[PDB]
Amino acid sequence: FNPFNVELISSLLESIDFSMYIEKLPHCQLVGHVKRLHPNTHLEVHNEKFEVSKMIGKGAYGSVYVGKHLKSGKKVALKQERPTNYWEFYICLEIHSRLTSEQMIPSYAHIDYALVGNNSSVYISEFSDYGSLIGVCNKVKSVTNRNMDEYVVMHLSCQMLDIVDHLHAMGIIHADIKPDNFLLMKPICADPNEVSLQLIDFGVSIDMKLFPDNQTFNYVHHDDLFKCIEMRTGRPWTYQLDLYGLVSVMHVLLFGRYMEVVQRSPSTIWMPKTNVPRYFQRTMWENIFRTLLNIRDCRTMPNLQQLRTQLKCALAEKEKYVAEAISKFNTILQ
Repeated sequence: FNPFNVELISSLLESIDFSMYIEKLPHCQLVGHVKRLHPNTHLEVHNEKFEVSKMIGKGAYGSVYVGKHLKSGKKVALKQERPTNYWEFYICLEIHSRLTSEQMIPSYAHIDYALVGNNSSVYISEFSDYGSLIGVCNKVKSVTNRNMDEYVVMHLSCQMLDIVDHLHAMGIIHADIKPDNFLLMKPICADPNEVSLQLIDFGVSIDMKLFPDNQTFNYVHHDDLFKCIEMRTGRPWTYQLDLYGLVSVMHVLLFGRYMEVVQRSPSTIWMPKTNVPRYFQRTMWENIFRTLLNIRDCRTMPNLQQLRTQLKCALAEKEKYVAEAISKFNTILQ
């Protein structure tokens, strides 16, 4: 089964009368034709006017621009895609419909406004002055000429685990977890539990609530870098795809390099090719990587909270150092 299938997606949205729903939402405007986003212009969704300022990214089937909601002063990201990505709007609506935790609401991108044309969509969400984890990771390395501090990475990993855990509890697989898809929304606090990260870009996410209990998938990313362990080994997967993505992000933060996964010869166990330095919290990181990469079946996922506990315990051994490291990290962010 391939859960990214365009015709399946159309079928699913039609099965729940999605168009009839979004036609009623005051923050969604249906239009005939959506203009291509262009720098230094303005855009309206109903009564709300936005400055469209600068290009962030521009691909074959869309672009991202930074702008501002004039009334609020709120800096926004404008994401344009062709053809219209109704599915992304659906996932985001469902996430915010299923949330209960006050703690977790800022942890997921919210589509503030939607302009939906025959040809393309534009989704408006919050812009971060600090950028994605990629941008932060690279800025830190640029300034310090060192990798991100191990304990700062533990703190961020604990947060990412909490965000993914709550997402999976809602029956949603993000399906494209990478350092680009966590934004840092505000500086870190010394308390591992307040979230400063936000997961974004639900454009290819999977809603498990639309499938039977016990549904699995066996679609395989052709690209080997994005192949999760099950895809490499002729096996079904569900939530493992995100847990693989999670490790890949932890790997980039820790090492400044992208993750390559191999079997730990002569075991059948998959681990990153990179050896965790002995002076790191080696046993802990190896536990985390092994647990998240090597899952028996789709019936039971590893306990992500137990992993958070492991990280908190390590953070607790050096409270003074960690506060200093966080302080230094936040200063680099300014």
